Amino acid sequence: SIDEQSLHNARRLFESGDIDRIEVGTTAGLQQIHRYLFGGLYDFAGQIREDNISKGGFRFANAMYLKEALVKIEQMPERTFEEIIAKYVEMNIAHPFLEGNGRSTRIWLDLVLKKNLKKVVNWQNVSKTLYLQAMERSPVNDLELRFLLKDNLTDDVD
Amino acid sequence: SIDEQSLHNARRLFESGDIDRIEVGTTAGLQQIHRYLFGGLYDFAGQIREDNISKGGFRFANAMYLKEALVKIEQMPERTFEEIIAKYVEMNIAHPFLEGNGRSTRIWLDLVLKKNLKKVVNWQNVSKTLYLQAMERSPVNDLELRFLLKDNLTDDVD
Ligand SMILES: Nc1ncnc2c1ncn2[C@@H]1O[C@H](COP(=O)(O)OP(=O)(O)NP(=O)(O)O)[C@@H](O)[C@H]1O
Ligand SMILES: Nc1ncnc2c1ncn2[C@@H]1O[C@H](COP(=O)(O)OP(=O)(O)NP(=O)(O)O)[C@@H](O)[C@H]1O
Repeated sequence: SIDEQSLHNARRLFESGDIDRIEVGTTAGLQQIHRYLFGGLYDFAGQIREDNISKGGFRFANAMYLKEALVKIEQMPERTFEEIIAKYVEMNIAHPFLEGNGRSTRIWLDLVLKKNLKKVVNWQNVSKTLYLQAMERSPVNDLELRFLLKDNLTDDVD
Repeated sequence: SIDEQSLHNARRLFESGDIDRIEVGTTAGLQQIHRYLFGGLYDFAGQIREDNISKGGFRFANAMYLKEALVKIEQMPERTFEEIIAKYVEMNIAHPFLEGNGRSTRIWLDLVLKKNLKKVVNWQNVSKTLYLQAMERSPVNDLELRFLLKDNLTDDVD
C-alpha cells in the first residue's frame, strides 16, 4: 500500500499548490519532495542515507561522501536542456535516499525544467522500460536519456 | 615509450629504497607514487584530475567532488584484508588521475597490505584478464577481487 499512498501524496502536492513552495533545483528541495511523498510511509522520509546502495550493477555515490557530492551537485547550472539533464543525471548518481529516489527526483527534474525552460516532461508518453534503460546508461552517456526526454517535453506545464 | 619508462621508474622506486619514504594509505601517498612513476612522462604527473573520465561502462567519481571523496577515502581503516580491499576498491572508483591510476594504486595497495598484514600481492601469478574483470565488478561487489587476490598473497614482501 506504500506505492499507492505515496502516489496520493504526490497527487496532493500539486492539487494543493504546495508544489509551488518547494525549493527548485536544490538538495533541500529534493528532500522536501521526498518528505512530502513519503512522510509517514518511510521513517527515513526526507533524510540523506547513511548506508550504501546499488542496483543493476551500478553503485550510487558512497554514503561517506554523499553529502559533499550533493553540495556540488545542487550548484550545477540549469540554463539549457542539456545542462538540466546533466544535473538530473548527477542527482540520480547521488541517489540520496534509501528508497523513493525515482518519483521524488523526477518531480525535482520537472520543477527545474519548468523554472528554466517553461516546460515539463510528459511522462504519460514516456516508456517506463526505455526510461529505465536510459537512466541506467546515463552516467557513462546521457544521449539515450536526452533523446528520450527531449521530444517528450510539453510547455503545457499546469 | 610511456609504459616501459614508467616501468623503469617503478623498478627504481623500490631498488633505490625510495618506496620506503612513500606515505602509506593516503591520497598524498598515491600522488607521490604517481609522480614518481610518471614524472616527466605525463605533464599531469601526481595531479588530481579536473576532467571526468569513464571506461567500459563505468564512470569514475565526478571531478567536481573528487577531492572531497579522496578526503574520506584515505580515512578508511586498514586493519583486515577485507577492509584493505574495501579501501582499494574505493580509491579505484576515485581514480584520481587522468591516466596511470592502475600501476600507481596497485603499488599503493601493496604498501597498505605490507604495513598492516605483513604481506603483498604476488602479481606474477595474478591473471591480468581476471584482475580486470574483478576490478570492473568491484564497486557493486568485491567478492571476485577478494577471491582473486586472497590466495595470491605472499609474506615474502621484499
Ligand atoms: N542501474 C541503474 N543505474 C543508474 N540509475 C538507476 C539504475 N536503476 C535505477 N536507476 C534510477 O533510480 C530510480 C530507482 O531508484 P529508487 O530509489 O528505487 O526509486 P523507486 O521510487 O523505489 N522506483 P521507480 O519509481 O521505478 O523509480 C530509477 O527511476 C532510475 O532513475
Ligand atoms: N571498467 C572499469 N571499471 C572499474 N575499474 C576499472 C575499469 N577498467 C579499469 N579499471 C581499473 O583501472 C585501472 C586502470 O586505470 P587507468 O587510468 O587506465 O590506469 P593505467 O595504469 O593506464 N592501466 P594498467 O597499467 O593496466 O593498470 C585498472 O588496472 C583497473 O584497476
